[PDB]
Amino acid sequence: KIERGTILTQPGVFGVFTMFKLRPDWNKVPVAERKGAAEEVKKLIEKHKDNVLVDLYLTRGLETNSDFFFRINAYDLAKAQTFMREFRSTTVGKNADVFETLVGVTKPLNYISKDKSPGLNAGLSSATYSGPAPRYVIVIPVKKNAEWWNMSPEERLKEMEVHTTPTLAYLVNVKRKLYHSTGLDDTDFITYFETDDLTAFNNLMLSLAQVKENKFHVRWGSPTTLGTIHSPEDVIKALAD
Amino acid sequence: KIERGTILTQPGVFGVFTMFKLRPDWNKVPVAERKGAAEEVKKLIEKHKDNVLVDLYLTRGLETNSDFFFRINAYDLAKAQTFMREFRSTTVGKNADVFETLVGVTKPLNYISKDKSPGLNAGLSSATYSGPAPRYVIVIPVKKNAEWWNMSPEERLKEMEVHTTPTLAYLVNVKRKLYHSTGLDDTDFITYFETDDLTAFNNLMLSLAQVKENKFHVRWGSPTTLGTIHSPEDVIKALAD
Amino acid sequence: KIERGTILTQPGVFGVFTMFKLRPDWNKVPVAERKGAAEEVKKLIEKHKDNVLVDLYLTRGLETNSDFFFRINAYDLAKAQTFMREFRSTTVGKNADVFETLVGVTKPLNYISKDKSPGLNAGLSSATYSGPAPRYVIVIPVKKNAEWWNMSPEERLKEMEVHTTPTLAYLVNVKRKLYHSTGLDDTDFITYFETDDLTAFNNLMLSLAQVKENKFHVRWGSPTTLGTIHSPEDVIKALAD
Amino acid sequence: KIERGTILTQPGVFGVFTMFKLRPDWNKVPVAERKGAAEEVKKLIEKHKDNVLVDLYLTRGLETNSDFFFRINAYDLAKAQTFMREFRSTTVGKNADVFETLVGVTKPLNYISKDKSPGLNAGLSSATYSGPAPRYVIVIPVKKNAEWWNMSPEERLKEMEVHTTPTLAYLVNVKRKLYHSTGLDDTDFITYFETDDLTAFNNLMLSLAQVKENKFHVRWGSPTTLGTIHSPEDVIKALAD
Amino acid sequence: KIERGTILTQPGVFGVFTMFKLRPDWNKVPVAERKGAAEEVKKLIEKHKDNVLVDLYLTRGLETNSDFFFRINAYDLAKAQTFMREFRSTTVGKNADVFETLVGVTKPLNYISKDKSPGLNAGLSSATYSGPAPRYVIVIPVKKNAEWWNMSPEERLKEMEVHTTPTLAYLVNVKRKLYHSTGLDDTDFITYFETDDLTAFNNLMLSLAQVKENKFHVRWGSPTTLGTIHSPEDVIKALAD
Ligand code: HEM
Ligand code: HEM
Ligand code: HEM
Ligand code: HEM
Ligand code: HEM
Ligand SMILES: O=N[O-]
Ligand SMILES: O=N[O-]
Ligand SMILES: O=N[O-]
Ligand SMILES: O=N[O-]
Ligand SMILES: O=N[O-]
Ligand SMILES: [Ca+2]
Ligand SMILES: [Ca+2]
Ligand SMILES: [Ca+2]
Ligand SMILES: [Ca+2]
Ligand SMILES: [Ca+2]
Repeated sequence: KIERGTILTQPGVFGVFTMFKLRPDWNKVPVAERKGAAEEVKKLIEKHKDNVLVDLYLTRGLETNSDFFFRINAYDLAKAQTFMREFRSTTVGKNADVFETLVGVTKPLNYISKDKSPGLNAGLSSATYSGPAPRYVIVIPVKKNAEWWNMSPEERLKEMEVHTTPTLAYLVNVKRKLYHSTGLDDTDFITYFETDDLTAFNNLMLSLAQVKENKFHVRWGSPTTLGTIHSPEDVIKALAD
Repeated sequence: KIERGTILTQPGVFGVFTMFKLRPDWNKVPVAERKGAAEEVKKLIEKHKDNVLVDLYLTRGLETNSDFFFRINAYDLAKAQTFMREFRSTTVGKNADVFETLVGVTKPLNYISKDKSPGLNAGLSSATYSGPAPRYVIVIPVKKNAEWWNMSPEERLKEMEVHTTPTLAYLVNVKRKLYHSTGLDDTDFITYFETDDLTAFNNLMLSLAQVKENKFHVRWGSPTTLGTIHSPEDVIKALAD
Repeated sequence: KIERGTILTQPGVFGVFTMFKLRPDWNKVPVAERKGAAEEVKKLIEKHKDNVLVDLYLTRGLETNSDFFFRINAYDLAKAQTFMREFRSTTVGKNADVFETLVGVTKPLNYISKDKSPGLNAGLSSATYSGPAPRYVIVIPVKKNAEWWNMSPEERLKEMEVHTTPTLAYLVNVKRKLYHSTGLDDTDFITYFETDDLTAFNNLMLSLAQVKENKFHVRWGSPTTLGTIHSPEDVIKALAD
Repeated sequence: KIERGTILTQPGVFGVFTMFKLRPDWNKVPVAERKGAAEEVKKLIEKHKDNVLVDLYLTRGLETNSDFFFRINAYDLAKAQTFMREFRSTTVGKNADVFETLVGVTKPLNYISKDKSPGLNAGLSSATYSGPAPRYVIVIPVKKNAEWWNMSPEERLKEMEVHTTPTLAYLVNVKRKLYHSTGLDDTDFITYFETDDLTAFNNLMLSLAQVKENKFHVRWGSPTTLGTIHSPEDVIKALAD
Repeated sequence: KIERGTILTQPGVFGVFTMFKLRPDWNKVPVAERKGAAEEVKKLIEKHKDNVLVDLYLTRGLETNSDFFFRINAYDLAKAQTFMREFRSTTVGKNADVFETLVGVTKPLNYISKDKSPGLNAGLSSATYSGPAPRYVIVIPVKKNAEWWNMSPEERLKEMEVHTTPTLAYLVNVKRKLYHSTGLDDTDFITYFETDDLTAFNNLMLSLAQVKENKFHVRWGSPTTLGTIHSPEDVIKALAD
């Protein structure tokens, strides 16, 4: 069994973000098969109720290299693979090419833990998202250079302490999730955000762009994917027409 | 209501620039459907009269990677997405792939404000385009490095006063708009220009090329998109034949 | 005569990794010919029983630029070429495009030999892979800068003693092979790994990212290819439906 | 009214270089339709007699990303666009994709003028190409870094005095033209050469690679395009069979 | 009249390497029109007996961006262009795309000449290949940065003497030819090697990776193309099934 509330909260959970782009011969799939496409994803998601957690986002109209993207969470990478492999046999699956994939895994806190930084940690755990259900999702893969990794844990802590300080306040505004990827894919992290206030999201990044940590990014985006939040079937219904 | 005068002047407005390139199988769409294309787009813009402001520009013949491109203003990002999504269902939308998308948001003045640089700010707001209606649009994404962002807001202000000084002069010549994107897309800024004097515009960029601020750019173009200003139906009427 | 146990163990063995991505018109091959494509690969591999050693891995659903990939080991690169060349004339072969090829050769120990680093040689050669038959494969090309190659062998040795130290604890966890490539292809090394514990593997790579040697990487990934271990016939069966 | 010798000599002239690549489906336009492609171009050039000056060069067999490319000179970038747009409606235009476009504008001398550098300006102005009519063309876009641009006019002049010293000699061999692009496209300059001696031309670039100015180049080719000079109809005749 | 022993030995000789990749619809050419395509290439080469020297190498199975590549040598670049242009009119030619082209020209010795470096120059000319017919070809484009070219010829000579000292030994083992490209394409040099011993050749690159000269390379491969030597008619016969 796989419960949303738990799997998104736990360490050892594999995140698989996959960005698809619809090929032009999709508008030539017969309106009938295309309308029936949504139910098919919905049943596929149900059929794996117990193997993976599925999220699906709409980026068509906001992104060059994707029309929609999935966020799979799984206790087992192989199972996230099997879902995706089966998704690609779907009617929509057979009509979209993959433009991005990011594999990461969840871990315990490395810096702002109860032990190491109790002060900021109390802040982080007891802060609570306010106001409107988030209409937008942002996914940003982030990779830091060899210099970063070769600083001592004390120095890296200091800098993550600096990361946390202006950002804790945006927790009323923005939901966050951090996956780890070094060794597993071509990035060090995958970050995932949901927010209703894009102006606030901009200011949040500017905050972080402005601290020493930013000096070690060799990837911070590329792509920065920002699309819009819906139910799996709605995304597909919107792709259809 | 979305008044062109107001929406282009206020903060918190989203710009979505989208560069499209026609596929070769557009020449094989029946000269009939193709000529009906312009009206279809015109009608679409009318339907969305009240959700977004639409601009369309012709780059075919001047750009490797776009035949035409839209500028969308919205108070709601989701609404820009809806329009664009509906554009790509159109006859022309169906025969063009996306080659670039930039999402950005309008903000208040950060440096050359009434508070921070009163002298320059006055020259700025009391400067006024003179002469022939501009025929040319240039759009330029700009990203600055971590080192810039790690400068003190005092240091960056001084640099931006340096940016404003030799450029005020070109406000009779060149119209400008600034969008902010850090965290929203793969750029710090989206800059937008209308001019009738390209040689002037060349001198303008050289001016800015020669100051310290330039030292921090990691993207300043790529693509630099210069195309030609027309009414939306006219852009589509030119892609017809 | 080619025994798996010997050829994977010996110096002067050529490795050729080739990532394939299936074209969309494979979904349009008659489902009958697609199911028959597995036996075909299986018979070809029997055909070169004595020419090459063949492994094949499933990356569909986990990788943007491959659905599958081969590892060929041969005593003679020409025989590797024939094999690969004959595969591409196979039914699946005719429906996939090559997206990456790494050519490499197996060499004797340059650094952590018994002569040069006795103590760590002992460690490495004594503790053995325990733990479950590995489900995951990882393939990482690595290339170091000219600064590295210009350091004295005495300096590079010290650096590789520092690489070795943290890895010793993953000897029960992770299986490794190293091919050499400088001058034969666009990388210095091809690294190959098999594991069942991806979190462990992530930890390993973090340990490596954090030593001085990481300072010299100009390539360490791109792509980092991670996918799944199965019998060649099973991989092609997996691609069929 | 547009005389070749005038427009190639004057400031304020727009250059539009466009490198085209024929698609496979051109070898399947019937020979007959393909051979009538040459007159269609020839007739388009005569049609635009008074709007633009057209040059066409053969690159097939010599360049990966072009079979041919145009050089258009205009007093009006808008008129370059129109011509280009109309060429792309041509039989040949319908079977080729654009792969590079460079926009630029002619200016007066910045450095080696009569005022600033009288000695060298004399030497430049009073020198004239000798011997066999040039068979080869080379087009090379150049971009210098923020550091170049932040040097003083005095420092930059010294460096261009350095550029000009070893190159004057090659004016007996090589014809040149200098377009300016900063802010108009993704390059600072577009340089244009005609020669019959490629070994000379090679010695010319090495002369230039060897000086300080070459230290600030961030683009200096890419693509370096070398092809062969013919009348416009002769270029389309060649591409036909 | 073009003699292989002579043209490969003389200065002022144009080299034009071109890497081609067969398109998927080549498997749909009726086998036999395919096998008969070798005859066509053979005839084209004899038709150009007097114009160019032709070589053909098989890379299918070992390279991502080529199935085969040509080496053309000519006294007149134009004639190489005609040859190539006429090859692409060929049956195979109509089914392949070009993925790479390098143009360059033979020159007299710059560094290791009797006058400048008398001893090594003697060692060079009086060195003679033993061992089997080479099976392998490698083609490596090399570009050095502005810092190299800004070194005085004294300093560069020293460095080329350093390149040449550990490499002479490999002349019994490996065959080399050096072409010059600065200004003619997007590389400083094209290097061409024929060997039968690939472990040797790896060791040869590492020798050269480890000298100061390597510090100045900005391109040294990309692509490193290693393929398999045969007669022209044999390479096409091979591409056929
Ligand atoms: C505004 C809400 C945010 C908060 C409260 C926040 C807080 C944190 C905290 C507490 C950590 C340390 C976790 C640990 O070590 O266990 C962390 C790490 C990290 N954060 Fe954020 N962050 C926020 C926004 C962002 C944004 C906008 C980004 C940009 C993409 C980002 C990217 C990252 C990355 C890549 C790491 C891992 C750093 C490392 O590997 O050492 N965060 N963040
Ligand atoms: C010639 C007329 C121009 C004038 C009067 C002008 C003025 C200004 C001013 C006053 C600001 C600061 C606004 C603020 O922070 O609130 C600014 C910002 C900016 N300008 Fe311009 N500018 C001009 C042309 C250009 C050009 C040609 C470019 C090149 C694309 C450019 C790029 C930018 C960028 C990227 C910013 C944001 C800088 C930052 O993030 O701190 N401007 N400009
Ligand atoms: C975890 C188990 C590992 C062990 C026991 C191990 C051990 C070693 C040893 C002993 C050598 C020296 C061999 C020689 O000089 O002959 C070596 C070289 C090398 N290793 Fe690993 N390593 C491990 C994991 C990794 C990982 C995760 C990577 C990164 C992908 C890696 C990359 C490399 C590379 C690129 C070289 C060649 C270094 C050079 O050229 O000088 N190893 N390794
Ligand atoms: C031997 C023939 C050449 C001569 C006589 C020559 C001369 C000059 C002169 C006099 C200038 C300054 C013009 C001015 O500032 O008003 C100049 C500028 C320039 N040249 Fe050449 N040049 C030659 C060949 C080349 C070559 C092979 C290149 C390489 C592509 C090149 C690239 C450029 C560029 C990019 C500029 C503008 C520099 C700047 O913006 O400050 N030139 N050349
Ligand atoms: C082992 C056999 C080799 C020998 C005997 C050899 C010898 C030489 C000599 C004598 C020169 C200078 C010739 C002149 O200046 O006119 C030269 C230049 C050069 N070699 Fe080699 N070489 C060998 C292998 C290689 C290899 C493996 C490479 C790697 C790609 C290479 C790359 C180059 C390049 C790029 C140059 C031109 C340097 C420059 O432009 O100034 N050589 N070689
Ligand atoms: O720490 N936010 O991924
Ligand atoms: O700051 N001009 O967008
Ligand atoms: O470094 N083991 O590939
Ligand atoms: O400066 N030669 O274009
Ligand atoms: O110097 N070998 O090309
Ligand atoms: Ca984006
Ligand atoms: Ca290669
Ligand atoms: Ca990957
Ligand atoms: Ca442009
Ligand atoms: Ca070229």
